Amino acid sequence: PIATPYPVKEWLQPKRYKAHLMGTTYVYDFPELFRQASSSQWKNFSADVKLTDDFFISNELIEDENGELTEVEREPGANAIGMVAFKITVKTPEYPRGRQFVVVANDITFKIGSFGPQEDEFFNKVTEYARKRGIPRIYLAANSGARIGMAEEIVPLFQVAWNDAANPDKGFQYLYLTSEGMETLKKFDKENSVLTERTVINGEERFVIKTIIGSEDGLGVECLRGSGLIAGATSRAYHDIFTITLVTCRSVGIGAYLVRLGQRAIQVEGQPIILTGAPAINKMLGREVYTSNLQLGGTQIMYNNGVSHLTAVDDLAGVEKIVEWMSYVPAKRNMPVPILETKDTWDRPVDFTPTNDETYDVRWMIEGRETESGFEYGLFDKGSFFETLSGWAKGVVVGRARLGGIPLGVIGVETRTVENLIPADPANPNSAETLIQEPGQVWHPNSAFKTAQAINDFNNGEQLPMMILANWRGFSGGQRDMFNEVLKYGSFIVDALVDYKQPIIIYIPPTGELRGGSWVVVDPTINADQMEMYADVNARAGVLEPQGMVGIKFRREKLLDTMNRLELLPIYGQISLQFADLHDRSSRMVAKGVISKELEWTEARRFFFWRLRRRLNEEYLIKRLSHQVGEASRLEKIARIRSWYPASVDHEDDRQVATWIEENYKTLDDKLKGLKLESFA
Amino acid sequence: PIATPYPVKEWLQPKRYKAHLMGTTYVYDFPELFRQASSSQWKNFSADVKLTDDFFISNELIEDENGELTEVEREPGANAIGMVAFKITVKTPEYPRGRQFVVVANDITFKIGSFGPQEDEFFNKVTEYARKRGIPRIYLAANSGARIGMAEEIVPLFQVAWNDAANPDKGFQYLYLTSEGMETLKKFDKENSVLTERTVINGEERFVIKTIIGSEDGLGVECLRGSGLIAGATSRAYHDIFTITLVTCRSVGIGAYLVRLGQRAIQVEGQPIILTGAPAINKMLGREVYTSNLQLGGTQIMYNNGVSHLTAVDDLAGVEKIVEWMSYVPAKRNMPVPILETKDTWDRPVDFTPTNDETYDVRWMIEGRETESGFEYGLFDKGSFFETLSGWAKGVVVGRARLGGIPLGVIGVETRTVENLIPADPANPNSAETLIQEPGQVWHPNSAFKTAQAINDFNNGEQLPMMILANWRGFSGGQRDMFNEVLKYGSFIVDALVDYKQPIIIYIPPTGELRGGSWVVVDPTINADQMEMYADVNARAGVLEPQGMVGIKFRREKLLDTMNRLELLPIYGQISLQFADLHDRSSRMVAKGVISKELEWTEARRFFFWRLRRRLNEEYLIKRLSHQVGEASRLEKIARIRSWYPASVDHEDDRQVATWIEENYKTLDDKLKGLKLESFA
Repeated sequence: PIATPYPVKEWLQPKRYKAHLMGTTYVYDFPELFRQASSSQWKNFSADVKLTDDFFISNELIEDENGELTEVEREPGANAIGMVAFKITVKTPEYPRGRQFVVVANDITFKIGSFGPQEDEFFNKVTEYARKRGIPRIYLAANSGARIGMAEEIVPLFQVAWNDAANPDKGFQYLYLTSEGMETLKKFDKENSVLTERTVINGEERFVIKTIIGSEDGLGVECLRGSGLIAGATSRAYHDIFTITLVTCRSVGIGAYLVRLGQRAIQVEGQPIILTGAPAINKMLGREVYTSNLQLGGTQIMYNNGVSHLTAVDDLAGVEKIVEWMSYVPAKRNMPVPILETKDTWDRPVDFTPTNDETYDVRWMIEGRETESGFEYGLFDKGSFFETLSGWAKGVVVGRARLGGIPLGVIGVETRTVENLIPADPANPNSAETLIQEPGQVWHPNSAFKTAQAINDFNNGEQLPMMILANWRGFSGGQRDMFNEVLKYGSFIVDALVDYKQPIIIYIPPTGELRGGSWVVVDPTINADQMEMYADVNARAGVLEPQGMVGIKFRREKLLDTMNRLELLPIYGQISLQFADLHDRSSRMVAKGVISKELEWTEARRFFFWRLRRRLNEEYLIKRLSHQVGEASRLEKIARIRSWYPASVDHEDDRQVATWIEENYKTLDDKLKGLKLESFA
Repeated sequence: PIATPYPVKEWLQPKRYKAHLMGTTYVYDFPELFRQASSSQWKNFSADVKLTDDFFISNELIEDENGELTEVEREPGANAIGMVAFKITVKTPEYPRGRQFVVVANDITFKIGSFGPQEDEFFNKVTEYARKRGIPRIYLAANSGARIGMAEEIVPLFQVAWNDAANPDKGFQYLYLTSEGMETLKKFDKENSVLTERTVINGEERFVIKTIIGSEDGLGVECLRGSGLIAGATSRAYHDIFTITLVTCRSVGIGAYLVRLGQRAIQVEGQPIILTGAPAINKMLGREVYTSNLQLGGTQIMYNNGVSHLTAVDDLAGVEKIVEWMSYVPAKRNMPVPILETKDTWDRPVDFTPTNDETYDVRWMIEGRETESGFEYGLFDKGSFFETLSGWAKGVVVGRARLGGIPLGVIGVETRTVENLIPADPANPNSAETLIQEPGQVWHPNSAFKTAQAINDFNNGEQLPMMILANWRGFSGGQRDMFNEVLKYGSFIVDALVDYKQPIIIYIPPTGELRGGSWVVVDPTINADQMEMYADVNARAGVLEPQGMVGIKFRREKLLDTMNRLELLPIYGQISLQFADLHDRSSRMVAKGVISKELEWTEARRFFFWRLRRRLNEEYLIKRLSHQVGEASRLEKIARIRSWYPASVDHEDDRQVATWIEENYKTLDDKLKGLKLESFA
């Protein structure tokens, strides 16, 4: 370009051009995209607020002399390795005074963003930097896998001992170096570049090379070690801090695993996530079966897979989604979940309501619906629903939302039948596109896996409370789903609930129900420390459904003896059905003690807001106590805390209890730090 | 039966006959099967030893007045509920003075082994009993799922308000009870058996029933709560003690999940593991698609699935396998792994050896092979290999074995191509039997899942050390395997290694190799506290295979410039191949520091035996220290321990170090309990 208004960036730094040819943003320009995305966040929150450039700070991070990371302000394009990181401090709606996180990214312009020892070491270091501070770690993937290479200093001077110099095409005994070669390597001190064994034949002394080590670093196994290091570090980071990855360009080998090990991933359209490229695979099969890497790791694979939680039209869209996703996450590990109250106040009834004889989108109960006669509010704050894994097992709906400002994870059941279309295997001339019918209100291995996955992603890193609008008839006991290990995935759900560290609410919606196999995997007894269950007065629950129940406890013989009240078998059968259905009522549930309370959908939002708020407050107190006697059970900890509540306070009153605790934080604090004399032993 | 030599058991206890008709052993007879199985164990160990009946004790367990479990010696068939348990103390070869464990079992003769509140409470109690003591919990499944029922006291006296008594077949307004009914229930105090609303029409007062609670317990939701309780308890037990389940008869609903939640399961042939029976499902689809429950949960499903770790021809076979499986497990949580040295001494070379140009069964390298010219010993003790999950992802071989007596978990790679035959979906007239070719030395989602699963089952409960004969070219990057989430399963492997608490050995066999994607997921840096890697001098490892490497770093243009040594392209290409292959040598691995040592297959058994023994000894010392300062890193803990070794002891000598530690346990002990003065704060 010639004669441009401002300095041609791609010229001041040719790398920028190189990255763009690659179809991805230049690593050093990414911080700017976060600023823009952060500005948009504010614009949406309060279109009035005037933002200052000091609301967003990006300090690059590099290793010093001691190999320790420090914030430096240098000029872009100076990175000595193919990995860069930035520490970002930004004021957001959830955290007006600022929140921090780190961004790690490959430099696609540096040796094609390969993963070499130095990059892996830097990556691991940055990951540990984040973990220590409890800060999120955002990773921007744009690489070509582990770095490779050969000992280039041996290729120009290696001699081969043939079967006969006359016929080179008759094989070769081995490979060696002449005294001249052994000397050349010595002139560069590159002697350790090869393991040889000096021997002489009917001529001169030929140094047989038994192993080539190479002079340059990052050629073979040393790169694979670095790969494992960061893979395990990432696996570890997922249980410690909020981890997320944006595939801004190709992500290969260790690159792909890193995406999955971070769990939460946003894939930019057209940017493949692959293990082995199409070319290499086509060669392995001989036939040209694959055309583009997008067939192996494109969004039609990973988004449909659940490896990719979301897709983005472009990098900036990816960054916006990342920032939006963080708006529900604590500034750092163990800090209170970020409360962000919007226009939609907690005090209001729930409008949209399901009908027993009318198809509906669960999302309407969650976020609400937009009808002609105005907007119908849902259970959660208007516009607060952030769906994820929306392309995988559509049988269940998972996302983040806010309840009067309180952020939480949500799981809803998709009642409408799912048309899961499975592509054909290009490597199998016989493979045929298959359509899988997935009935609603029913768990399948994929929807069960997704359910378990959502719970763990809510718990780990996000540390969010959760609500499940439980409405499943059970798992599929069919042959195919059983053969496909639906039991393993169903069990993952139990495992994930056992591990949950925040308040959990299980609630069966108005037209909802819970039967045999389903109730089991979501019962409050699984994790009595965090789980509570509620059933709408219009919900249903029982081991079996009416039809099945009557077919066991109400046979024909019992229909007759009962037929002595006033042929008329068809109508009398309905008497049986309704009879059984009279057992599956929330009232029985309360009488039996399997739920905390029966509720009314319209009043659900008001009830849960105060209930959740009350619990978050008591939880906070329970933790503050957990650090002293360390030998008291949750029961003993909450009992002592509730003994502090003023006698006139009704422990059953969520609003009162929450209101009192929030007015006496300091008072409660002094009390806690007054149990120091329980230093004891 | 009439005139029998001894008392007819099935008569003294008709239940025994009932259980047999059911095709399963009578719960109270099971203890006898463990005795017989335990006797066989000895017979195999030392055919000489004379056993006394006091080597096996079985004390039934029941709840007392306070609901606490105690050992009682009553007469069989007295169980008040449909769940029974026994505490077994038995002297075994691994533990001559005795080892203990509990056995929980449904009583198929008691209300068809349904799961009622009382049974779930007893089950949970027994599970917690085991966990507290760190003792294994064996579960014998024979049930019909959660217990169901209706309020039988309401079916004979409920009246229905029709549209018109003249035409009963015109619907009904609701259901009510007359003053007589409301009085009948009051005569039995069964008033809380129904929620009614007294109202009067143009006649008499009819009590409209809005909800039926029932008088008898265990009818609906209260059974589902109990189900969740034991499911979560089992999920928890798996990470605490050794859990195993034997499906001795049908296992339904909560029954099925309990099998999977315990993880380790042995399925008796013909005993289905199902969620919903065929009948109920056929009705749901209208068409008679399923004939037997074995199509839904038979061994051809669960054994092929991996839900069932093993199959057994009969109950006694199941019990024998259970006992055999426990012979590698500690008497209780945190006790040393049981050492059981047999005839096959540690001091001997490894006979069977793989050939680069000859198909072989990995099992031969593990346990050895039986040839005409005598027996060829393998790496592990002869006859010590106990394969599990042998019916699932045959691409990998997992089992338990002994190394000179030391029990450990083993993972080997199946090189021979697998012919995975997948049955057709009976519910899909289009479904067709499909054959899946699974190439050897390659990870597929199923073999990756199995690998991760084995690691966790080795770690949890079994607390065993582990060795992986790593020999994989990588994961399948194809479209189908990628679409099938091979990345998720590959990551499970990393996660499982991070969690491993015992010494781990990764070793690439003679003709074995490890490339790019594979090395990553098994590198020692993943868990440096427990992992160590070794490569046979005849092994190979690199980011890419020779073929792929040359196709990137050795193009035609480089072949020419190198062709100036002495058309002849085909033979010169081979020069490239061999050139690259000279980089993937164990020697480079050592030079680069990615492995601890290169080894010789024949000497592997000698080396690993002392290495493992040495490590188990140092680990023991590290733990003993971990309980005091609680702020020292593994590095600081082992360094202090190694500073105690006599100056003349060579820290690198596994045999010496192990031999010294074993001779100074008490001396080391005094030292440890001499750091009490490091009570400090």
